[PDB]
Amino acid sequence: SGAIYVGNYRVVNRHLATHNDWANLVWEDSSRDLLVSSTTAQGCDTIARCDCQTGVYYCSSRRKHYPVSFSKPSLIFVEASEYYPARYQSHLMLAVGHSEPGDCGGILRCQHGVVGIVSTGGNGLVGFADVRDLLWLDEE
Ligand SMILES: CC(=O)N1c2ccccc2C[C@@H]1C(=O)N1CCC[C@H](C(N)=O)C1
Ligand SMILES: [Zn+2]
Repeated sequence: SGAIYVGNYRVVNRHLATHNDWANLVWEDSSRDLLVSSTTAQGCDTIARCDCQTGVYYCSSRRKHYPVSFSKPSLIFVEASEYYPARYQSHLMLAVGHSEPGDCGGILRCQHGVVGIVSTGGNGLVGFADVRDLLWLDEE
């Protein structure tokens, strides 16, 4: 579990969004596993606007932050789960690292701010949903 809090927006994994997130929906994309809802209180996270390929992510199943190298956001096949059928997820970045069910939502950060959140895992790989292209998160 986990979310990004920037301005009056809350960014969560779409498959973990609550019924209340849907009532307060701003934008969602099933193909990216992302959902953004509106908030009343202003948040303090800064979104990275860069092409960094190295950063640090939080792994809740280890209670540890790990430094990683990660691939550029791309269209990657994700096996069927209880949340989605087998499909290509877009804007996904992979790193060699640990992730297990329950780790989604952990933040991936570089020197510029938040890059994305954990969205996939298994087989010694961890996948992050990129948020750096969502320029509108920085306004209104
Ligand atoms: C590490 C982790 O999150 N997982 C994992 C790991 C090891 C074995 C199985 C899993 C399931 C789960 C995972 O990858 N997803 C289930 C939730 C939705 C995700 C998506 N973006 O489509 C896919
Ligand atoms: Zn960066």
